[PDB]
This record gives sequence, C-alpha cells and structure tokens, in this order.
Amino acid sequence: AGTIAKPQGKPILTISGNITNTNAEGAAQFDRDMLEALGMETVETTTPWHDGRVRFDGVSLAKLMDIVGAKGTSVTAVALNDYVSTIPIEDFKKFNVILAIKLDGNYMTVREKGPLFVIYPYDSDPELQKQTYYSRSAWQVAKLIVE
Ligand SMILES: [Cl-]
Ligand code: NA
Ligand code: NA
Ligand code: NA
Repeated sequence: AGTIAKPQGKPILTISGNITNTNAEGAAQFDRDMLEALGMETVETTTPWHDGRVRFDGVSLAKLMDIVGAKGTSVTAVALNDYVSTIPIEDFKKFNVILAIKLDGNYMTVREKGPLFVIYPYDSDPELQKQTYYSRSAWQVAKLIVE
C-alpha cells in the first residue's frame, strides 16, 4: 500500500533509492502543490549565480528525507541535464538546506534553472561560502536518489 498521497498534478520531483515511504514503485512522486503543502521556509543570500541578494522560498530537505523515510547518509540530486550533485544527508539538518520553489516571490521556469533548485544559506556561515557547497547546490532538480 502507499503511505505518501498520490500527486493530483504533474510530478516535478521523484525521490527514490533507499527510502521506505512511497506512492509509486520504490519512489515518492511530488507535484508542486504537495511540496508547498510540506511547509515553505525562506532563505535570503548572495550566490555565485544570481545578481545581488536573492530570496528563495522552498521546502526543508530534512523534512523531505523524514516523510520518505530515507535510510541513507548520501543523496544524489539528478538535474534535467543528466548531471548529478552528491550531498551528505547530514548537511540538511546542519545548514537548513532547502529545495527552492520560488525566487524573489516567483516560480522558476526552466531557463531560470528551475523549477527546483537545492540552495544553502551561503551568507549565514563562512563555511558555506566555498565550492564544496556550491557544487552540492543543484539546479533543474528532477530527482533525489537516497543511496
Ligand atoms: Cl522558460
Ligand atoms: Na526505492
Ligand atoms: Na522566476
Ligand atoms: Na551541483
């Protein structure tokens, strides 16, 4: 039986891998309404890719790992362009990493590297202002695979 509700709209995120809570064969599929329903956090920061300080609204990745019952310690983020970013799951609770859904109050289209973007609060901690965390940021996210 499924433990995650089925999406009513077009799924924009699939979580798979070593998870226990699903709504499809070995996977948890989310439409945008389901992601927004998990609760939206706000992160304001300068970044290597944006002009000036920008504001992201998105869902806590720690909350996504909790609802799918992630059993791993690493997540592979798969982008639309088929390149991956590898992220230690420990980063999610340590730095309040979000799966961004909005940028400056607007949804993100494909040419803005949306609809989903893994974002760290770079300016909140000097530790996050370096390539280690810029490479763990993942734009055009389509999938999260728990290893
Ligand atoms: Cl577009
Ligand atoms: Na699975
Ligand atoms: Na936009
Ligand atoms: Na990346």
